Amino acid sequence: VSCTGSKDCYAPCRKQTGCPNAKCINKSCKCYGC
Repeated sequence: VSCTGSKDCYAPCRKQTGCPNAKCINKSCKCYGC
């Protein structure tokens, strides 16, 4: 699920669980919360 930035990863982050902040890779997104 290739993303671009944290802000990009915020939408899936949220959708999934709702992490405080997120980390992103141009391969996939990374959540915290979860």
